[PDB]
Amino acid sequence: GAEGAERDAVGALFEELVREHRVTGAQLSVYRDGALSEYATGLASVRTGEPVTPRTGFPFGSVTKFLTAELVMQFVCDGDLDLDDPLAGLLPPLGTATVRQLLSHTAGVVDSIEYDEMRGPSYRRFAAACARQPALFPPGLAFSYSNTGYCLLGAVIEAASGMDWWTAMDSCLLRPLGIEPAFLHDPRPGQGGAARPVAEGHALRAGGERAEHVDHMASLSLAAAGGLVGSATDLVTAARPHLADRKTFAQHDLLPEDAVLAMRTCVPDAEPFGLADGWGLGLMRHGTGDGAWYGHDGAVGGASCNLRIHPDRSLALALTANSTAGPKLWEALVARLPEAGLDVGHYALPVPDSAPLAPDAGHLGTYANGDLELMVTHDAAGDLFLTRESYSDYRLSLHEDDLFVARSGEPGALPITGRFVREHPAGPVALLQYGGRAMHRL
Repeated sequence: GAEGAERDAVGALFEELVREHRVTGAQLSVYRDGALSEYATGLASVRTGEPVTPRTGFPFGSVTKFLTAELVMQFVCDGDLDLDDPLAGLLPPLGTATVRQLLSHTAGVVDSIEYDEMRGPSYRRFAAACARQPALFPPGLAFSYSNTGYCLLGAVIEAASGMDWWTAMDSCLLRPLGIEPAFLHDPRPGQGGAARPVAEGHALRAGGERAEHVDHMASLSLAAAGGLVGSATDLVTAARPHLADRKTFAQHDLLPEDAVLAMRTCVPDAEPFGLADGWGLGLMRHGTGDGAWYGHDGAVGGASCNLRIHPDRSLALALTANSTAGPKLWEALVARLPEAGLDVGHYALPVPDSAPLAPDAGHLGTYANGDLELMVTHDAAGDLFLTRESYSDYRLSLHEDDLFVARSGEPGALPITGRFVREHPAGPVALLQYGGRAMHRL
């Protein structure tokens, strides 16, 4: 009756919005009321004419972290891996951080580290290279999103099992779920056979009439953080053990209820400022109570991927898209899906109520996350600026609750809403965070 009307409205909504934003191809899968809806449209490649099917694999991007987290949590439940063990005992400063902190981006690892020197399936040499990198702050003091943190989780999985991250991801999680494994880069010889049909990425070029193929360079070492390739339906399947009705899922034993709850349980006193309201083990949270949704986002080149889970309503939905318009399709989907009862949570940055504070000349300094750096400066008039290697200076407004807004001097650049973080109420500024990354005051 009325459920059938809703699935029709969703597919009809998905079709309208894919065309309206001219997405090359997309998949939307919704699990709701115990059953699955699978929508798929458009082109896997514009060059090829090949259509998108539910089999077509899309790059998950950073959505890969939810499966890596799921993989890590499996080893914990078999007792093969300790969520609070220090990394030093697992693989010869960063040695005092924990798997639990890595999962939650609270380990103080920088976001990106050059290891284009990796060639095989082992993450062992990569583990060492992280060690020769200054931490952001001591493990546990603040949220900072880190692809490298999850690449270290690949080394952990490899030392905990005796298999490389690819082999373990395949044999321990993808295979029992029914997911055909595919990767941005697979360094193993492996076996042969027909490869899984994959979607290419696309972006509108100047004067172009439709989005065209775009090449993405993705380093091999990012694999455990972003290298998985699969379908909307695959992501919904991996979400199945997280839902209230998980006893109806035949493979619920694959991820026990206690692990599901842990992945969902957010770290206290470490808000992912500028990305979500909370972060758990491989899931972020948008919203707070009955309105709290969990998931993950990702984008590689001209492709995007979004996953969203509401455990209590036993609802999961995933979107894959293979053009740069994917993100606006996700946004329009979030705003319009309410007209079929699917009110996915939103996250908006705070907008400050108050007037700008007096420019504090103790905020001056250089802040850094790995290679990326920002400078808080002032001019001769004593006004605060944010400088950035190849960008116009931003005007820096300081606000209450240690918030700040940086307005760019070039209108095609985005402004930056972030906050400062102190280690102690009486202490000086030690951190700037925005977009869920921290930057260390040097």
